[PDB]
Amino acid sequence: MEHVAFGSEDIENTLAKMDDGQLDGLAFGAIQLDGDGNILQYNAAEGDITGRDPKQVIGKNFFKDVAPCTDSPEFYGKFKEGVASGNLNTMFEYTFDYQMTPTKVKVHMKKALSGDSYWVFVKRV
Ligand SMILES: *C(=O)/C=C\c1ccc(O)cc1
Repeated sequence: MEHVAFGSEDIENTLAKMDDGQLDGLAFGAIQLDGDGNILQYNAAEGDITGRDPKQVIGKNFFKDVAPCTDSPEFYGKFKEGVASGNLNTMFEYTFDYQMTPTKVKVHMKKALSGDSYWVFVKRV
């Protein structure tokens, strides 16, 4: 396992060194989005959480296609406020209920080290 803790204050530095193969080693789910909500990386442990297979969701829009539960002021609203501000660091609980058994999760959204990319981290609660 790659040793990184969910909610780590420097998680965006640690993950900056990580390819898709190492993202899959994470103890929690991890999705990289660009400013428009497009999935750039999506890890296996999120796959286990949501049941989505990863190679298939890369390049789809998270807010519009993949995850519609998140299209609301409480998820997507925050994400968009953050994109436009150029800074994002928020944690909250949420339920995923699209085409799946309702699963409660802790979400952490953080701006990445690189310019126009954002992390979504996810873990069971
Ligand atoms: C709720 O948002 C529904 C589904 C879903 C699918 C994949 C991921 O990563 C999160 C949520």
